[PDB]
Amino acid sequence: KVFGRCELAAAMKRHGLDNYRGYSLGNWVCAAKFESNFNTQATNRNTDGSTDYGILQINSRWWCNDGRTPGSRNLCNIPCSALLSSDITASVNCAKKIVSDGNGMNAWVAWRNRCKGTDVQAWIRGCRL
Ligand SMILES: [N]
Ligand SMILES: [N]
Ligand SMILES: [Pt+2]
Ligand SMILES: [Pt+2]
Ligand SMILES: [Pt+2]
Repeated sequence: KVFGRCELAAAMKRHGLDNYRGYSLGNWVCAAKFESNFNTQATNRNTDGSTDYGILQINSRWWCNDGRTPGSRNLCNIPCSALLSSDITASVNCAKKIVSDGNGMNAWVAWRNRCKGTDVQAWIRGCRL
């Protein structure tokens, strides 16, 4: 599923991401835009052989099992394919564990490089949430 901007903001609000560990909804919408272009199906292979999955590009190195990432962990205890559903529940639940692990949203390279310290409120402008 390719979400619209306000459609995803509404879904992320429903699943408890608004102000989750102090990160406004605009931060999460910004992160999703630059990680996946709002596409639940997005996959990208990393240089270390791990792959990033779904709307928030959750990495097999630490968070999910994709059956082809040697010596990695599965800290969200999910198959990485669960992260590609039109339903964002698995991605949200796993993102809450990630953002809570001490590094906050710095885990998301696209957030650090394109969202951090910008006017993220612009990402929810006009949205009926
Ligand atoms: N949702
Ligand atoms: N969720
Ligand atoms: Pt839709
Ligand atoms: Pt939902
Ligand atoms: Pt939920």
